[PDB]
Amino acid sequence: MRLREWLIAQIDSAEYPGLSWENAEKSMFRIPWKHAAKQDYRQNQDAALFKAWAMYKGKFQEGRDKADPSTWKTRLRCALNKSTDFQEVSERSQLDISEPYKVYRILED
DNA sequence: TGAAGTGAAAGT
DNA sequence: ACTTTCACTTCA
Repeated sequence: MRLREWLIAQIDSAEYPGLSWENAEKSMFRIPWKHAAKQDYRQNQDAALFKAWAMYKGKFQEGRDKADPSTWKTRLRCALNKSTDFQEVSERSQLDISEPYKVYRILED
């Protein structure tokens, strides 16, 4: 699975709290984006999606690899921003709240 | 304060 | 088809 299909599956699964569809037609989604220095940040919940992508691509096995959620986060961020399959919609990305999240559009084709 | 984050560019 | 690295900035 490429990143677009993989993330579609992760959003649909509802297994990551706050990683969910922004609108009814499922063209837009929210991705939780909590700053890791915050009190209430928990890696097991807040870094789990980034972790999953790293493991899905073989870029982290618990054992060979230092577990660095900051490098998991940047990897997904750079992947999202570089691919023509996605577009960040900063207008509805709400980063000032308690469960802050970014919004992305998924481009079809 | 030092950790965590970033876009841009260089990278495989 | 994404990934890694840089200087520099932003965060709590």
